[PDB]
Amino acid sequence: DTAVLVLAAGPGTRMRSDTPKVLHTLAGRSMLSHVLHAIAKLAPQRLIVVLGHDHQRIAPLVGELADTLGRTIDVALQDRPLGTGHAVLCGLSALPDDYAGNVVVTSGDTPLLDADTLADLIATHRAVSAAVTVLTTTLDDPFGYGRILRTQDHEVMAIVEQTDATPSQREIREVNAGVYAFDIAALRSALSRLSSNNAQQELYLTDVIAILRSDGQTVHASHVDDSALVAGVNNRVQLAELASELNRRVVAAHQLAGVTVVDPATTWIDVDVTIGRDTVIHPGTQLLGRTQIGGRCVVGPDTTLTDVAVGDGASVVRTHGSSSSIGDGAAVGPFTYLRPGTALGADGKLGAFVEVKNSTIGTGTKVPHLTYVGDADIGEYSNIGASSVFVNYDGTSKRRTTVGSHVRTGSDTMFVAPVTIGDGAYTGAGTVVREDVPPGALAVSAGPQRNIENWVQRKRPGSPAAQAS
Amino acid sequence: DTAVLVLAAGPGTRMRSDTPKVLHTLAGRSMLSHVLHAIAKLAPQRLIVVLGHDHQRIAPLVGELADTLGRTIDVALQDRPLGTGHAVLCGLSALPDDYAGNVVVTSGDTPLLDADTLADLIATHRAVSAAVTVLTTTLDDPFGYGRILRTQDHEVMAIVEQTDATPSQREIREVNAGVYAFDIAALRSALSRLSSNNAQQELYLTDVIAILRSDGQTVHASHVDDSALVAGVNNRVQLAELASELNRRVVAAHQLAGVTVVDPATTWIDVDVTIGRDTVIHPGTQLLGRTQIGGRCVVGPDTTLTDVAVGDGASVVRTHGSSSSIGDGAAVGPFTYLRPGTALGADGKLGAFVEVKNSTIGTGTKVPHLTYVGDADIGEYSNIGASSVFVNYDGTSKRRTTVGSHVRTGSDTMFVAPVTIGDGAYTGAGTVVREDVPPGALAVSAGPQRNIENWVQRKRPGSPAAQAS
Amino acid sequence: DTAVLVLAAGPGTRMRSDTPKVLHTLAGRSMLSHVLHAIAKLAPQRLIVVLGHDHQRIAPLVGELADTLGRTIDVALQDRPLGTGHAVLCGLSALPDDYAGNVVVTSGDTPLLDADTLADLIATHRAVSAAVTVLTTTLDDPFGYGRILRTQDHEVMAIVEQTDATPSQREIREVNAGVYAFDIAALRSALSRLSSNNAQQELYLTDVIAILRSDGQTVHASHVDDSALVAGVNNRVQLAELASELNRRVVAAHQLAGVTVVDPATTWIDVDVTIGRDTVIHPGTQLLGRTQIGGRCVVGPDTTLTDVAVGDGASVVRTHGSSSSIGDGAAVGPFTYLRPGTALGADGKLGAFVEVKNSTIGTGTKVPHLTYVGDADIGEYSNIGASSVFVNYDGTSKRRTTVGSHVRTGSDTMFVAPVTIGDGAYTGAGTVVREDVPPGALAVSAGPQRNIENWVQRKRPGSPAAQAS
Ligand SMILES: Nc1ncnc2c1ncn2[C@@H]1O[C@H](COP(=O)(O)OP(=O)(O)OP(=O)(O)O)[C@@H](O)[C@H]1O
Ligand SMILES: Nc1ncnc2c1ncn2[C@@H]1O[C@H](COP(=O)(O)OP(=O)(O)OP(=O)(O)O)[C@@H](O)[C@H]1O
Ligand SMILES: Nc1ncnc2c1ncn2[C@@H]1O[C@H](COP(=O)(O)OP(=O)(O)OP(=O)(O)O)[C@@H](O)[C@H]1O
Ligand SMILES: CC(=O)N[C@H]1[C@@H](OP(=O)(O)O)O[C@H](CO)[C@@H](O)[C@@H]1O
Ligand SMILES: CC(=O)N[C@H]1[C@@H](OP(=O)(O)O)O[C@H](CO)[C@@H](O)[C@@H]1O
Ligand SMILES: CC(=O)N[C@H]1[C@@H](OP(=O)(O)O)O[C@H](CO)[C@@H](O)[C@@H]1O
Ligand SMILES: CC(=O)N[C@H]1[C@@H](OP(=O)(O)O)O[C@H](CO)[C@@H](O)[C@@H]1O
Ligand SMILES: CC(=O)N[C@H]1[C@@H](OP(=O)(O)O)O[C@H](CO)[C@@H](O)[C@@H]1O
Ligand SMILES: CC(=O)N[C@H]1[C@@H](OP(=O)(O)O)O[C@H](CO)[C@@H](O)[C@@H]1O
Ligand SMILES: [Co+2]
Ligand SMILES: [Mg+2]
Ligand SMILES: [Mg+2]
Ligand SMILES: [Mg+2]
Ligand SMILES: [Mg+2]
Ligand SMILES: [Mg+2]
Ligand SMILES: [Mg+2]
Ligand SMILES: [Mg+2]
Ligand SMILES: [Mg+2]
Ligand SMILES: [Mg+2]
Ligand SMILES: [Mg+2]
Repeated sequence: DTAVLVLAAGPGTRMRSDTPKVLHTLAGRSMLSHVLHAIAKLAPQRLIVVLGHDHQRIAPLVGELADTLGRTIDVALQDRPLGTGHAVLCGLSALPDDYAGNVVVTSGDTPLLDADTLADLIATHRAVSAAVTVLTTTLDDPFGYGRILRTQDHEVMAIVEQTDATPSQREIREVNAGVYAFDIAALRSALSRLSSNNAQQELYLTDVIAILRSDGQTVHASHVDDSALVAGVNNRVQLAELASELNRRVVAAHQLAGVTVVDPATTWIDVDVTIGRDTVIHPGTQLLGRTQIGGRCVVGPDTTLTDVAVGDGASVVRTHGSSSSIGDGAAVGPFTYLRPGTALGADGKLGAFVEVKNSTIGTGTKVPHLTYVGDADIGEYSNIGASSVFVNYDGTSKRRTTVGSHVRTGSDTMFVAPVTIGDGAYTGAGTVVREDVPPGALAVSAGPQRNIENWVQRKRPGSPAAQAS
Repeated sequence: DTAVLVLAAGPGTRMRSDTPKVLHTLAGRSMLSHVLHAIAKLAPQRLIVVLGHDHQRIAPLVGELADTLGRTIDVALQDRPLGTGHAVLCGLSALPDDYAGNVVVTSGDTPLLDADTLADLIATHRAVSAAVTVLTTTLDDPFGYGRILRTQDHEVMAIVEQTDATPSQREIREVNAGVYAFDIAALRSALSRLSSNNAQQELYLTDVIAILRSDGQTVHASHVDDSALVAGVNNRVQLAELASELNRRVVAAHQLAGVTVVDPATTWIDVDVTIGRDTVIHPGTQLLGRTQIGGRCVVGPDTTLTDVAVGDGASVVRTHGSSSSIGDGAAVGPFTYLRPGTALGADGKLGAFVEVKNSTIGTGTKVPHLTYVGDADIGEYSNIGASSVFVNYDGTSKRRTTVGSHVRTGSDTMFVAPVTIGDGAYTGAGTVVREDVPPGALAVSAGPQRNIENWVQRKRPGSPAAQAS
Repeated sequence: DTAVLVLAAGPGTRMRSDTPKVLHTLAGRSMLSHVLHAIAKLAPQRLIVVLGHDHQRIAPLVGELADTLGRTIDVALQDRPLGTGHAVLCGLSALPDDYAGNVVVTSGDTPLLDADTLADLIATHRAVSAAVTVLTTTLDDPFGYGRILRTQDHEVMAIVEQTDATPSQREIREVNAGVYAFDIAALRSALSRLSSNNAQQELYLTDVIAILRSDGQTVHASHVDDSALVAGVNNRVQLAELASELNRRVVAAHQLAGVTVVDPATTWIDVDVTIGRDTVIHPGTQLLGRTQIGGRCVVGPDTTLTDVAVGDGASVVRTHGSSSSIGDGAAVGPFTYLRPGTALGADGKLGAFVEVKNSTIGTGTKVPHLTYVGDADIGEYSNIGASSVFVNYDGTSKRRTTVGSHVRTGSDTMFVAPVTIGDGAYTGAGTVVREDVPPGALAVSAGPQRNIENWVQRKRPGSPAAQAS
């Protein structure tokens, strides 16, 4: 029986942001969302989020996650800038006064923390019958972390905060994770005893370690060797460094599952993205949101896809796209812009300097060059000529165009919506299509060529003129 | 006198791929190709590749490399999943029974191994009169390597494999390279004595160390301090990390030779690429295949070139190109797509949102904006207007267009192949060119402008209407 | 009272470049410019630059910086390849013979050196009454640095250069910064006593340490823990590594000030760039020269801006631009090329495959697709149709076009400069505009559509023909 408290009440002033700190994102989720996903997997009996600074902007998102995760998540409000020890006191208020389960506490800015680490914490805590178990780790740069203070017999005595540590204490590289399990009675007693004699004048939760030690209570540290799992974020530098570590691990899981990632350092992959076996991802690529890539694809370089579905054997190169689907064996790129609602069929092709928006494009159809396709349905095995525009917009309103199958439209055709081009139709180079075109018809509008001989000697005497001569 | 065996018979299941593991590439060559290039430089008397899993897909490529490298390379087949010790037994079958040279063994998944390291191994082995010399190194992360076991007098006694090592043995950071030299008689004797009592139930080649030691034979380790040279690849994570290390060294050799690489971490250069002095390469760039860049060029950012030749003093910026040539002093980019068969002359320019395919473009000629050039020959000092298309394709078949020198073609011209435009000709804005245009002629086809006054008050009463008013 | 000497007389042959070494750049400034900016902040009484190899190409830039920094900077010439000790002798010639201030010496290839480090050096030197104070640091890779030699009592005795060090001395990781403060009398005496018995046959300045020690003079080392601040550059590998370290620190200062940088490793920011709070910069981005970005912007990915001003709340995505301004709330990208003289108003939009050059574009105006805008002024709340060209160039000369407010121009319009389009005007799809268009007029020129029925059965019997049928 366990209640988990997430301390998320701090203003995060060190972030220098108007967006609440625990709402900043890495790998496609907020820090608070990462932490709550980890805890929901653990499935504790109670789950309490302590909010404070900006709680009105954050509490609605907690409600949304609770629904997403199918569990209730209680919010307790902290109403004074009085420290993490006070944040826990506020969290305990959302429990019955006679609650008797363990109390696990973690901060909302420890975004890599995982269900396995929390399960091991609770198991260790129960096993040693501790009044408090604290997670620690050891770091090359421990700046801003509480330092773990140990006796000669290597027994934990205290945690001293960065701003309160002597210069020698600062050299201590073993740090507090700020993740703990508590016997609830011992915890309640130690919190009433905290005072604020420290550089912040706050009630530090970390002081409960020395308080419990002094009461002859069992105090256990558990060393997490994989430091990233308990690393915190107090500023944008730390955020980007954990985002990078998280990203290296996401990429590694895909590489172990059969995805060639040429350059993990420049390949950003959000946590929900799936990628099929033998896909190759080239450098400078970000796969974001709920993107799904099939097997044997080629993606990148310099591609960004957000919520894009790509089938098997497709290539998607130097492409910026969102909310779109690319069928099996399709070729997209290089230099292609996909806007929401784009659906390209299997074996289709969207080539260089092409943009598509809210259009359906059939099996085997190709739009290879310098073209805008907006609000259009195109059939199968058609070919749209270079430098064409689906003119959806008449200055005030937008309309659909329908192009059939096996069509071959000429370069520099304008399709002035609404118009329909029937199956197997053609248009000439340079055509402005304003009326329906029957199946098997050729539609044209360009006037005839006239050559004006010796124009250049007459109007440009000197340069093309010489050489004409 | 030396025979070299390359063990390449493993399935590489940890790669999770349908492409045979030793065929995966880094810096433009397969792992197997890297290893064989290194060994061919050494020029041993015999060169034997042991294949096994997927040998039918791999053996043809060995034959091709043998021709490329101008030497014969024998293939021996391993027909049971029975371990590296069995792989060597299979390799020895391709030698005469009375062969008396040294036997050098390396694995096909040690892709940075180099001729110098192998020459030093053989020289050390001869110098100490060893029955076996093994290369070792020391690593921060030795996961999956055999650990080197030494006596108190620092004498090598055994190699223990990752899956067979005690927890304390696993902490050993000195690892087996899997690169060895052998006295052939001692090797044959130790291989007949191997048994398979280990976590894989295989005949481990690494057991020959302890077997030879126990026979009172001289067993020498040689420590290679530069670990990357003997690092192995068993999965895609390791592959990308060695590809990155190899790439850092290729870039460093160019930087030492006089190439400014702004950001080596995002500049990927294949092993055969050459680059001239005082070229500057900007971030996000990959130079691949047999690309050659002259001196005093500017390349990047975000450029990918595969088998592209670029002369001196050229700039090639935000360009995706292959199988093409760019003359001296030419400007390509930003946002330019070069397809095979593109040849741009000296001082030529291919600008933004331009794609060229299978076309020759003369000295000093410029195609600066929003244009597709396909199957065309253009002369010198010509200027192709913005938003033009060389219409090579009539719906079924493709044709050539010829444009001469000192031509000035108008924006929005379509060149409907086959057509010829003579020297110093012009075309008007908006022309569809379907017939030959004489030298010094102006070709036109756009109809005259008509202004329909007060159209907007009549047809859009409200917005542009207000403001017209 | 202090005179600072900057030794910048070496040829930098290890750079392999025709551009003088101290003129190579990082973060938007030459190494020599970084060093002189640092020293000017310190504001010493005298500032002497010793030049030598290529002094005629470098001295003018020293003069320019002197003006920029508002102080006089003397240049002394070194006329023999005779070593850093000789370089200091040459520098001293620019001082009066009875000068009695401290002499600080640093090299022109220590580009991260900062005013604080130099102030601390001078303060330490005065405090210990040293004849010489030398800055040292300790490095993982000390290759090519002088090694610091210390007695058992940890007293500095000598500096030994890389090319002169025994193998054991080479293992020394404590290195010479080549930054010193001197008592002038002691310095003059030690320099006259140098000889050239070393691997370069030069007068090494570093020998003055042992000379002063042997005279019973006070010799102080001051250890700079932050090594990058005193790291040198002798080749392109070192240059790129310090450029990367400098870049990590510039990015970190923006992150601490409130800028989200998703990926500091692929985000390059020059030293003078300013960025507003809550801007997010996506990967693959370089901000260069005097770029200024407002707050709450989105920049990147794959964006390069040089001297571009961007207002608040703007987005600038996959954009290559220079010498341009982007107003508040404007949207630029993806795939957009801005050339000098581009000014986009607030809430304006330049979309995919758009290039603008020397044009002013009013509040709320949009050029969203496949368009070139050159030498044009466009008013407010106008909409330029897809695939249009502002034809500025008639084959010989360039002209301006003026488009008013609330205009709606049709796709595939050519604007043949000089032309004016009045407020609230329209043009039709496919129009070639050669004459002025009154306010509220519709200008057109495309001929009428004709459908040629059954063309395809007749001219392509087979494929679109079948399916027409
Ligand atoms: N405005 C506040 N409202 C509610 N609780 C607060 C507030 N300020 C501080 N606290 C409590 O005190 C603890 C420490 O506060 P502090 O101001 O150091 O927050 P931080 O977010 O950790 O750091 P900073 O804001 O300095 O970057 C917070 O975690 C929170 O529990
Ligand atoms: N299917 C096989 N055919 C031929 N030889 C094999 C086969 N399987 C294994 N072997 C031999 O046994 C050795 C060890 O085999 P193992 O299956 O561990 O191969 P691996 O490629 O090293 O690893 P994995 O396939 O587990 O990633 C291989 O190097 C090879 O010599
Ligand atoms: N051609 C020269 N002109 C003037 N002074 C020189 C010249 N060559 C060397 N010196 C002096 O001798 C010192 C050492 O010279 P060296 O040739 O090692 O220069 P470097 O730039 O440090 O190295 P390298 O050129 O070997 O990369 C230089 O710093 C300079 O003071
Ligand atoms: C008083 C207190 O709770 N301090 C904790 C807490 O610090 P913050 O300054 O609140 O971020 O979280 C750190 C872990 O992220 C931990 O090391 C430290 O001990
Ligand atoms: C070819 C075309 O006319 N596209 C129009 C049209 O683009 P969309 O792709 O629907 O966003 O609507 C825009 C206004 O919503 C206008 O800016 C643009 O010119
Ligand atoms: C039994 C055997 O040969 N094991 C070798 C061999 O391991 P693999 O598991 O086969 O990749 O290659 C490693 C070097 O890449 C070496 O460390 C190890 O000892
Ligand atoms: C300007 C033009 O008409 N280009 C044609 C033409 O492009 P290529 O550059 O030759 O691949 O052939 C294609 C079919 O092979 C067709 O998809 C396209 O529309
Ligand atoms: C004789 C001399 O002055 N050597 C100095 C000097 O070396 P160079 O080889 O001149 O770059 O600068 C180094 C610091 O960048 C310093 O470590 C070394 O001691
Ligand atoms: C639309 C147009 O005609 N642009 C012309 C025009 O481009 P600029 O953007 O001014 O550089 O001048 C160029 C010669 O200076 C010529 O190459 C090009 O074709
Ligand atoms: Co047209
Ligand atoms: Mg505070
Ligand atoms: Mg605080
Ligand atoms: Mg914190
Ligand atoms: Mg196996
Ligand atoms: Mg195995
Ligand atoms: Mg292996
Ligand atoms: Mg020299
Ligand atoms: Mg030298
Ligand atoms: Mg130097
Ligand atoms: Mg057009």
